[PDB]
Amino acid sequence: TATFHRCAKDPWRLPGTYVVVLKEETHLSQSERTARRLQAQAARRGYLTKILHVFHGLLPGFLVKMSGDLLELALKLPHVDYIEEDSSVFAQ
Ligand SMILES: [Hg+2]
Ligand SMILES: [Hg+2]
Repeated sequence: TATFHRCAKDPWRLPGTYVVVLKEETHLSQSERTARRLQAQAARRGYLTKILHVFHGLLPGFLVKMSGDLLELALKLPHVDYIEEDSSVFAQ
């Protein structure tokens, strides 16, 4: 059962873009199909989405530009481990 996480430092959050992390052994083909499934389920509900990147090689999953309203839908997708809202990093 998948969980959601966002930056506790509220000025550092970047809402509207989410990293969907799939379970460790998920294959690239499964990541892409999950991403397209999200987009189709979203479109059915009247929501625009953009898949910005599909990850494989370290962590399986994808980066999606979408409204936060779709988060409970996305957490119910096959293979989902967790979802993290994007946030800022800074030169030290
Ligand atoms: Hg953060
Ligand atoms: Hg964060």
